[PDB]
Amino acid sequence: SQFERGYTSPYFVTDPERMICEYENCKILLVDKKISTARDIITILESAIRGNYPLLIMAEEVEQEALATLVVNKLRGTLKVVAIKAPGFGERRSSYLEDIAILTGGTVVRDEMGVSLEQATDAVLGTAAKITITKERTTVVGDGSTAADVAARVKQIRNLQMQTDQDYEREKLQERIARLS
Repeated sequence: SQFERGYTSPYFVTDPERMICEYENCKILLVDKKISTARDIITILESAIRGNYPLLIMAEEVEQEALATLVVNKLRGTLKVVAIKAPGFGERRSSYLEDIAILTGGTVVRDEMGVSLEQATDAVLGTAAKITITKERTTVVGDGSTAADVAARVKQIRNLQMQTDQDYEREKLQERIARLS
């Protein structure tokens, strides 16, 4: 699972010489809307701190206010956190976030559909064996806990492949299968 979104602040790096952020046994917050302030996700941040978990946040955007709070807490050593923009745009962005939720055992937090952001708990968090974030790219390695779910999602993407005969879209779908494989 690799795609072309990088860290939203260079202060999130863990290796300043290489300019990369690397964490193991990392919690994953997937949000299909924007995060405007840290108040929006304070319950989630508290949970990550209570469990001493690194946290990767993927959102439509993490706005300036929230980003500044995350950076100050990271610099102080309070929070091991990194934020990226969710990959893609529109419906594709939503599809990719759901792929990553399935890989990591997380739950996409949506606008209106399901639990809202301010009332989301740590139950929505996915978990990854390893994440590596560079200036331009994100890699998520799953921890193998969702093998059946990922298998089913791959078959589902193949059925979507059968429901389109536009080659370009068949190809984007095959790339999603590769990223889940």
